[PDB]
Amino acid sequence: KLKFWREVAIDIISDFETTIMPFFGNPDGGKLVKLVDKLAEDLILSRITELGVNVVSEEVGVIDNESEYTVIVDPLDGSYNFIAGIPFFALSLAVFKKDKPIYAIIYEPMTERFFEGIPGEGAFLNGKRIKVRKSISFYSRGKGHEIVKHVKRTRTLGAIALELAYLAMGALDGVVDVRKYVRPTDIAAGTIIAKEAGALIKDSAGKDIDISFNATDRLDVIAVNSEELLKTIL
Repeated sequence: KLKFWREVAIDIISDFETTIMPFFGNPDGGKLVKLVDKLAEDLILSRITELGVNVVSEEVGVIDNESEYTVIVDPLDGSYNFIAGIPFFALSLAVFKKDKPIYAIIYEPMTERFFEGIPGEGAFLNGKRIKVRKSISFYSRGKGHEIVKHVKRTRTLGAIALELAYLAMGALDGVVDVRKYVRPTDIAAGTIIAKEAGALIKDSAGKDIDISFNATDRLDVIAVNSEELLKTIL
């Protein structure tokens, strides 16, 4: 049931609103152990592990329960932003039945936005169908900038899970990250939601991105609006 996973997500969101939101903009959440990430991780795991599913997460690697279901957890996407008081951050969950994704969510606390990625139903924001529109996020340690000089404007918001959700919403045309920094724990839910809304998510090369069940893989995203745009970038 989706009904089951939706309910678990709402419970986590609710918990995050009361327990982690107090720490928005607080410098003490940046104490090394990063503290507010650990607090967020603990909150989610204390609910999720009870269900006896496998979990993958940057702080705990893979927890194997020989379970049919796998939950990829990003407890706080946009960690630096959250601590600094910059309003770009999200919680995310991607739920797999074996190797097929069945449910993904991104919740954006500052806007109260509930993004849903439901295979064989498409992408939703607060219940209402969303789809990419007919301007890009750009991350690069050096590469591109044949890109900069070739698009109307760029954004670099510091929460890549969230930027992908903006694409699925039609706030952006594309998300382009050509460092090899991003983990599947970052991009999983955002890929599912964007793909389900019409995004084309490929890699540095040009072949489709595949979501590994680890917290170690280091990736490139080229998630985009259209064939024309994709070609342009490649």
